[PDB]
Amino acid sequence: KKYSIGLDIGTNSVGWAVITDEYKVPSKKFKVLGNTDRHSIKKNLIGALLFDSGETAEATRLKRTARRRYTRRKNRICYLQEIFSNEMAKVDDSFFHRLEESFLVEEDKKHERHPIFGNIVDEVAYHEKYPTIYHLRKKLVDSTDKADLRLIYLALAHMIKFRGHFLIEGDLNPDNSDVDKLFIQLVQTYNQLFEENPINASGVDAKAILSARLSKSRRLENLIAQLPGEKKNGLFGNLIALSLGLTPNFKSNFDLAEDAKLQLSKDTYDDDLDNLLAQIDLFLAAKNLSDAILLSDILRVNTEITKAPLSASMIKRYDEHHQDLTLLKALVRQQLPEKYKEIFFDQSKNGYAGYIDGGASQEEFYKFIKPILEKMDGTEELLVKLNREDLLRKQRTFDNGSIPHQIHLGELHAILRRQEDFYPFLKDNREKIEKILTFRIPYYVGPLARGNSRFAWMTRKSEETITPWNFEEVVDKGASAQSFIERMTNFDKNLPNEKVLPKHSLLYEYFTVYNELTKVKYVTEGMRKPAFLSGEQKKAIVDLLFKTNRKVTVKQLKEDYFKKIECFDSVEISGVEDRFNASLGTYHDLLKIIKDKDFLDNEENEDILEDIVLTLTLFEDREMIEERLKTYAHLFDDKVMKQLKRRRYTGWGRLSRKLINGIRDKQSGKTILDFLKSDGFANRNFMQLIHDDSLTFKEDIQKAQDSLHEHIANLAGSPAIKKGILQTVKVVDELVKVMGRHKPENIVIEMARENQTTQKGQKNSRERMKRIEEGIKELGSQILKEHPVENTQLQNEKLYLYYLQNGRDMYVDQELDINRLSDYDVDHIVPQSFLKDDSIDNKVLTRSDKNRGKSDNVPSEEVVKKMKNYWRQLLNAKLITQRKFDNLTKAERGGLSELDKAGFIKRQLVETRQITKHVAQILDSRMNTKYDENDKLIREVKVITLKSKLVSDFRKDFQFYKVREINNYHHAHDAYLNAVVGTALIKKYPKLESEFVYGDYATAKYFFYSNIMNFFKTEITLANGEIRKRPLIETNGETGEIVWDKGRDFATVRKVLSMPQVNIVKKTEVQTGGFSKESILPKRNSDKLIARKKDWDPKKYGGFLWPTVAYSVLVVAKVEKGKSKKLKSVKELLGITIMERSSFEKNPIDFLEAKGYKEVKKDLIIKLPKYSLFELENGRKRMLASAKQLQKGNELALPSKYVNFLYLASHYEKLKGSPEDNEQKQLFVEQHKHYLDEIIEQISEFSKRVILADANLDKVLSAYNKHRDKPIREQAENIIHLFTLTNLGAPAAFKYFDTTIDRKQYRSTKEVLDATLIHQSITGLYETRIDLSQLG
RNA sequence: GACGCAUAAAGAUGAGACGCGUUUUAGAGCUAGAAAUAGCAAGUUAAAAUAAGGCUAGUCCGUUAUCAACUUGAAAAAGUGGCACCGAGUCGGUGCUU
DNA sequence: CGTTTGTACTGCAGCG
DNA sequence: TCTCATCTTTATGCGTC
DNA sequence: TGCAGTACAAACG
Ligand SMILES: [Mg+2]
Ligand SMILES: [Mg+2]
Ligand SMILES: [Mg+2]
Ligand SMILES: [Mg+2]
Repeated sequence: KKYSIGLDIGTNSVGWAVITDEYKVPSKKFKVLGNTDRHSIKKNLIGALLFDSGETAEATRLKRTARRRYTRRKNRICYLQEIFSNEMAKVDDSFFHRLEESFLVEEDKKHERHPIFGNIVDEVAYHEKYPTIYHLRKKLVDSTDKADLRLIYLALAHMIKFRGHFLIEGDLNPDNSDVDKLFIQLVQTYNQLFEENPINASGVDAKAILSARLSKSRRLENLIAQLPGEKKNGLFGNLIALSLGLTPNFKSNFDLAEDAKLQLSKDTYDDDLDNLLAQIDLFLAAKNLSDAILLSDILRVNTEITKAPLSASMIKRYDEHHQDLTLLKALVRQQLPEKYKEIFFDQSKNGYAGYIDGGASQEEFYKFIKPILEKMDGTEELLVKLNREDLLRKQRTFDNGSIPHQIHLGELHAILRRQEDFYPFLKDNREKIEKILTFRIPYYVGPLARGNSRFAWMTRKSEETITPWNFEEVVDKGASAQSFIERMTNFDKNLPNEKVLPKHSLLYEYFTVYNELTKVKYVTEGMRKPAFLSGEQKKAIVDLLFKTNRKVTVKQLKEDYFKKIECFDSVEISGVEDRFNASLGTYHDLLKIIKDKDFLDNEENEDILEDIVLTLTLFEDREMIEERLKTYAHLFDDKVMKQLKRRRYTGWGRLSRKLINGIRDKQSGKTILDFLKSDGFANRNFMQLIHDDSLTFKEDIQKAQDSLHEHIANLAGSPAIKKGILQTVKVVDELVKVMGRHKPENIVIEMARENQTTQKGQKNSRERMKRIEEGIKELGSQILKEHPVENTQLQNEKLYLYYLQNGRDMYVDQELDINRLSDYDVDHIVPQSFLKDDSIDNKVLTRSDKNRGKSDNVPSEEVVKKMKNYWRQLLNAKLITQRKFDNLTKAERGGLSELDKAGFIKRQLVETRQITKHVAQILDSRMNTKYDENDKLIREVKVITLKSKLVSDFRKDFQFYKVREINNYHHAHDAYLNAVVGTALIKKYPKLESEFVYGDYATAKYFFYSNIMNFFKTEITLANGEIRKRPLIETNGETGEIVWDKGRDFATVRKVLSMPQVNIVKKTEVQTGGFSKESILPKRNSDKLIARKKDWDPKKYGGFLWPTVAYSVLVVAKVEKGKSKKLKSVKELLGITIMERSSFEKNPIDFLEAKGYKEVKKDLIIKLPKYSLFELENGRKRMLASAKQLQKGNELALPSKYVNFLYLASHYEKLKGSPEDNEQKQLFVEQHKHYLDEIIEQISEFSKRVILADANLDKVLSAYNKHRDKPIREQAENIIHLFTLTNLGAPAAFKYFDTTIDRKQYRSTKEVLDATLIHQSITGLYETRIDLSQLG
């Protein structure tokens, strides 16, 4: 009467099995509804539920932000048009209309078809006179004539529409740069400031450096070889400070004005300049020189005097494009005329025609044309350009990602300065246009909604419509930025109405040091036993060395405290190993700035210091930090305030101020921190205080502490875990409804947790800085001597990757620079568009252009040749992983492939952990509802939580082998075995219920769970060869009850695993998502195209082509078809696509009449979602997949001897057993060689029954007969692929040894219009069978 | 089985920007030609759209999640389905019973 | 006698 | 691809219910 | 892994 439930929970499936107390799986007869005559079904209470994996919300977030950027960009253009409109009315009234409607064909355009000037001669002359928009922009920048207002608008609109990135702060000005001679201006400035006859007769300037990659070695050798300066400050120490940073934290060289720290032009370099402005302009040339150098790095324009450097570079690309194109055409004509059409006309290939008019990328074009240019004669210049990636460049390419907004801003400023004289309105609102360009909504303000968007936390000072000119006056940035952090920080889990403290807060750090320190035990020779510290001793320790050293080690504690204070010869310290996990880092940081230590020691200012830390943790805007901390002006020096506004803190703790220092025990009056600081002789820590009954903290916590779906909606985190948790709770609820509403005693849950030895644990969690140091010391670079770093800083992903690449780029043989890590990027080897993989094995830090050129592809094979040696050097220095090396050299082993795609992604295991961990507690709280006053919760239902290692070892040890590819019964079987072994362990070890039952309470731990399964074993083999004989019948021990009988229980289990009928049910999901695959196909004369706007006929404009069908609907109606049209009765599936689901559901009958159906019977409309199950002759089951394709739905019940033989025949040499066990398994394989032909007969019979792919069956049998003399291991590991032929799910394609049989998609939803429809309940037990033959 | 701290692996949710790509149109093709065509020369850029759209009209919102049937309820959500045994090719058979 | 339903076989999917 | 911010799962170590 | 396309051949009117 009593029973249990086992669950094997995964990401895309949940398994379930019900067992009685003798491990037998019960079975029952069930009623089946519907109009069919069949009235009862026998089903075994074991099965699996399968569903598509829950998708995460990143795929939605990316599209949503993209839609926001497009919405804001169109509004930028509308703002510019609104500024220009009153003047455009004078010169060309319909010009904005012609631009706006320019996508329409000529017959639909209301105005003249030529957009800009509106007549043929003006338009063609304009395109002759300015071939590209950059010609126009350079002309406007460097011309003083009144230009056409339409041309002005086009230049400004182009600049605003494509405005470059904002990653560079400040006023990086091309206008005060772009001429590299300013080294001479710097040296006469050095002549003015430095008086001991400084060098003015200089040699080679920084041009020789800007020719190649910027480097300290190159720079220093150039400066020494061309400038033997009297001071290394003058020749090196100043010029780097105008052009680079200084590596050490030590002071700079011998000072001229002040010897403090010097650095590159950082965000605080202006306050750094007090080393000269408070002492004495050389450092005024710093901005100019650095901007000129870095802009010369960005752009290949130095000699020209033009004020538009980006446009100069683009026009240079254009003219070199033209010259090299003419030369290439003439050359290919004069040597290879036969290749002329292939290169310059055939746009299907990667020739020049495909590179311009077709879709071939620049890298594909280069790899196509390089063999021709190498074969041909006279193309050395072109080949050199190709190796420099300059041959036939486009103006707008992927490389333009590195152009900053300041260059566009400088060009626009020059344009408006030029044209302010002729048009007054460009001088009146020049600031308005400039703000239209340069404005950007801050990341902490979010979408500017007005209470109708669930993502918006913005709050506003007035109800005005927000424009970029009044954003600062309208949006309350203070409250908005505060809410930007407060809306995501976790509440205190004990006190749910409190926000947690910053992790670097002073109260938190005092809590942590005292909590970790009040439990340390010391012992001396004199006294008897270890005891805790006294309160005064704790006070002395913190005030002596925890307030005066950033970290405290055991040796520091023992010599520095005990050997000098309360002097003892030697003391042993227990409770800490070598160094303390706690620290006072915030206090030390504020001691290095706030020189007044007694101010930090004071108590009345604790609220002030907490407010300071709260501000530094919340706000990171510089002005905002000043606005908030400005109330502390009278407390501190101005320079102190200057240093305080530089210290950024981040990260929030797990506790609240009220919990750690606010609530007081009414008997005593102390808080938690006070009890930690002094509690006499007991010295309880935080938990031991909050759980001590004698204190009011426990009751104050307890007193301070709808549907299941609504609780799930309350649960934060991933939206993917919700599907798994909700499905498994629904399955368990269905089982408890089936079994007479009696709750099971035991529920077994397969946790994916694991135990490891402590050596493997500390190896796999070793310090990241030590990981870097080992490889750096191995390959012998001086990078860590040059650039010190601490393991806390290495949490920066890019700094991590910089050190793992030994400072050098990986795809290109160029050194990186720490100071400009923003200019680089973190590249996935295997791209995001292919496979979700963010492991550090899959991240490489390269230059921006190389990553963006290497789009959605593994590294190119030329790159592989260039850097296979360096990657081998890193692997020998074990900075990279062997998996990282295999990814990096992927191009040699075939490149991208389905072998790479197929597998278990690292995300699914985290998904399994999260789902299963939530399911444990949700099942405990759902089942166990009988609270009590004697004890809080009566454990009516035990939720046993087994680790997967136990059940897997059970399978490996009793030959109940698991093979994934054969069928989907294995989920139900794993659930069944989990239930068996969990109940068996609880019955056999009632003294060991407490570590398995959820809700009761390291090398030893791993050994402890190795021996727990010994009682199942008949014999125990040790390393010494001894054996131990166990009794055939096991007993409970202290109670004497029989639990596990190795005679009959194994027979029962082996009987269950050979069961043929198991309830396999696939979830009937109504599809939702994007309306169609996003590729915009060109125009054709067909109606399968989807119009991408309501006004654009796809036969003229092209559109999307692959629609998703949300759910199919069965219709019975009349259609008007024939040579002479007549009404014909017809019954077929109609696809409802997602773009059109809402329009259907609003009015079904009218919609179907609009489709052309007549006499639709409204009652017979059956919504058939995806995966609906039909049943046909001989039990053939077909799963509906859309409205046209059907999926396979039967499952192969392969016998256990065959399954076990297949697994044992595979893995033939890696059996991991003793030689004798391997030999006996091998001999067993030898003496069942006939099982191969047996299994082939099984596949043949099953496929002829239900798969009905006779051609592929014949091909597979032919392959088997022509491969039947192959080795047995190869034969088994290739016959395991044939089960893809009968596997449940979508039709698929599979290869036997060489013969590749392909996909046989069943594309004919006519046979399922007469079948029997199976509406299956959530578990697969309760069915409803509608006979579709009798409808019509 | 929980929690604090430290180290670490792999992940998650939200925001602010860039670079492209695609589609249609603008960029007069010329020459011999009845021409079916072929020769020649051009080629790089721009506009607009970038889920159809929605209404509270916001410089907002629109791909995550929820979803057997049936009796119901606007829906949230709740209710509905005999048992023993003998057997096993996707479940059957026997016997009881409402 | 003329469609047009039927397999078969291939080919495709925006991105850094 | 870049920038900024938060939370989760787990293994080990120390201390606890 | 559904949908798209290109081809061809039955199979009814
Ligand atoms: Mg599994
Ligand atoms: Mg979904
Ligand atoms: Mg990439
Ligand atoms: Mg733990």
